[PDB]
Amino acid sequence: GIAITYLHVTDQIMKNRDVIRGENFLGNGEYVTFAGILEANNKIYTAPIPMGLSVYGSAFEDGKWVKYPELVKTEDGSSYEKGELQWTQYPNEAWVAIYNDENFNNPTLIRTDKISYACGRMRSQYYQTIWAADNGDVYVFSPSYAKIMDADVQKTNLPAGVVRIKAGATDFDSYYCNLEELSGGKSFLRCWHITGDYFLLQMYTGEINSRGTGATRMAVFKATGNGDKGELYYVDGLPEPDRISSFSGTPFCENGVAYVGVIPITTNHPAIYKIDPVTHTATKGLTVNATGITAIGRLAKDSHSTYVVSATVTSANSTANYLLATSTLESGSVTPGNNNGFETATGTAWIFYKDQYLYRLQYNGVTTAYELNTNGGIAKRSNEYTITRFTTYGIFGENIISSSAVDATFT
Repeated sequence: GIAITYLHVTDQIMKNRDVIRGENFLGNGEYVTFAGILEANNKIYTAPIPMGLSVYGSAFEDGKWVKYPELVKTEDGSSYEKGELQWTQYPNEAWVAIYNDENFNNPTLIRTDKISYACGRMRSQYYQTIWAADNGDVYVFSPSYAKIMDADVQKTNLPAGVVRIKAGATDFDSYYCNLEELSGGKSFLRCWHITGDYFLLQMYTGEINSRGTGATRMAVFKATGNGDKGELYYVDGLPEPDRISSFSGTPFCENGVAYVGVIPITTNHPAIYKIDPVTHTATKGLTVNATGITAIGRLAKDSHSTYVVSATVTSANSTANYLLATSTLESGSVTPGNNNGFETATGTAWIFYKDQYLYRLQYNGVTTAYELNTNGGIAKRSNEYTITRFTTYGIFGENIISSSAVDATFT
């Protein structure tokens, strides 16, 4: 099944939705994992990523759903159980579920056969690759991660691509762009929206792989460019790919540009680069004297406002996190210890709710949230929450929403 957890930002109350049946979510017996929770056109868009057949799914009605019997596991051994069929049997399609509100009732399920499933993958993580333009059009990106499946029958033959759901529509239109062709042969680990119809793509430099290696380049994608066919320019001004260790997972977008955390290979300090989608150019800005960058955003209260950069500090015997205030992302440096810091425990994920709150999502382990006081200083909200492991998260209305696939057990 699929579990949904709500974190109300005004009332500071957590709620768990009744579990949604994941079995046979798409009509083929397979169960799904939600990837992305996207607010657009007063609706929730998610990509139900197929996971294969459960022990129940494969046995149901004498193998009704089993297309490839040879893939059903014959014993236990991302482990697996006897009777499971790992990964989808239908890799040459993508589904999108559209919900009217945060209750997750009566989805509108639509399918396209032009792309594989819409999510990025790195080991156990799922990356959101469904995003909305400023006009409400929803673009569904697929990197075709299924290319690297061991069994040929589970590999997709579709190149990395993108389709579109126009604002206020309940099905896909005629739009299609081959992103592997547009990039010159490379796929992307994940993607983000910058502004208008511009999108930011973190590209592989080699082949798609489960460990996310070689995703050390960035490209800007204009969806309606070249007569509604797509247009792409690789970003210039970033460090050379062999010098980049990682990018921060969530860019901060403002004034039509995107700010991205870049962590070099090791003195070399992380820094925030501004990416202008019009010029496809990157300029080095704020230096972060820490191990890594885990969040970038703004917090404001009354007359005060400031950029907040969550910075990780990892030593040989400990790891820590600091919320660092700064007036600019384009110049200077921030250092933990210059009074402007607010120490916090490391978090699984970080997300800003507008400029009001910064939520530190942590499972197992407690989840916390932060804001700005009437003096302009970072402060911790009163209520903490214990949430279950999640594979995706997002915001709809006044609710931060987390989602995960769960197993039904009897004890």
